[PDB]
Amino acid sequence: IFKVGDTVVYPHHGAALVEAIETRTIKGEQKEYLVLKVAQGDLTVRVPAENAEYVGVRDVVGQEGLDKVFQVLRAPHTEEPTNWSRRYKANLEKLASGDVNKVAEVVRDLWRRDQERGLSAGEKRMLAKARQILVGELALAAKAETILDEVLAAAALEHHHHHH
Amino acid sequence: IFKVGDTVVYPHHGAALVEAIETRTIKGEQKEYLVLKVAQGDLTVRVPAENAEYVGVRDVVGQEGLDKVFQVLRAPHTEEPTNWSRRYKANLEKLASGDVNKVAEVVRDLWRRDQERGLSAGEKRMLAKARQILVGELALAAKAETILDEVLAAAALEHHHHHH
Repeated sequence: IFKVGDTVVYPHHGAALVEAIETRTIKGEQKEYLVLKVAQGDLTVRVPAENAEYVGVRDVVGQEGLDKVFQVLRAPHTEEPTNWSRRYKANLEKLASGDVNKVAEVVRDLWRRDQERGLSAGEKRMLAKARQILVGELALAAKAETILDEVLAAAALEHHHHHH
Repeated sequence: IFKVGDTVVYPHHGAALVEAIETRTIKGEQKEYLVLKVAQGDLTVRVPAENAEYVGVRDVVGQEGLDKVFQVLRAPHTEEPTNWSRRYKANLEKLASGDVNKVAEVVRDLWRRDQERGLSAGEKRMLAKARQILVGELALAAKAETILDEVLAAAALEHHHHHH
């Protein structure tokens, strides 16, 4: 599917914030445009609101929280306990921690182990549990929870290195 | 669907280049990892090659070409002839120009007019034609041509402003 020198379209998911909704009169009707703060924000994106299919994320998480979740999932050099019990215990606490960043460490570590060493039965179940927790915290109050779960999962497998 | 202060996941599509494929021994088998140059590149993304679903784009276009196509589609302040004939003539030449950036001006201008004033019959047909040309130039030699057409179309409607 790939080889050195190939070009591909890479979807750079990150948080965006709706900073303004500008209203215009179009075809007799009132149609909204979003003004999005993107990339912290070095980027402003303006886009028709009916042509916008961006998955929402809860206010309590917010733009910094969301970007923080991505940063955790994509961290390249992690440390996890070598022994199963140690590893399992520390994850179990994280899932109970009430800190969604902690939950994202669990989702990330276990997704990556699944791809490389494979998972034990308990570890498989914990990954599923952690995934539901991650999503339930971010998703707005089902096809969103599914897209969000795929995006976060894709992010878990990507190691991001910044070098400006 | 939206309101000021909302947080959403924004997919920042852009070109990425495969700069290395590193090989590891996993579960007895040989499994590849991609090293992607992203954002020109201030970003390196490393990701398992079996877990990579990035649409390919032809070498003759390349990473700069692809990023150039995006920049054209997302240009915020365009000028297009006010009169139909003037507008139609200049677009017709662009589609014949053999410059894919020219084709992307046509795809962008006409998508945006469709959302705001609506299209004449000839303009509708030209937009369809321009879309097939844009895709055929980028896509590798059908579900890719469809994803690529959606991504480029989504990009046509977004105005991007940079402010670092």
